[PDB]
Amino acid sequence: LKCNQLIPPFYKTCAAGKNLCYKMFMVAAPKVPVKRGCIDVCPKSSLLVKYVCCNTDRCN
Repeated sequence: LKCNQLIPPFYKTCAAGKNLCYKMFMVAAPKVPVKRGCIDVCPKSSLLVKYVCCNTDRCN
């Protein structure tokens, strides 16, 4: 799996174990992403942090 990330080259091949891509948002600023990359499990969202995860190359 390959996921998009904020730092160049803007994408990265996930190590074994990480089969999900994710994007993290901070409330009162959804338009702007805070973190993007590979992950093992989709973190639970809260009132202050939101997570969106997908499982195909560069889907995040």
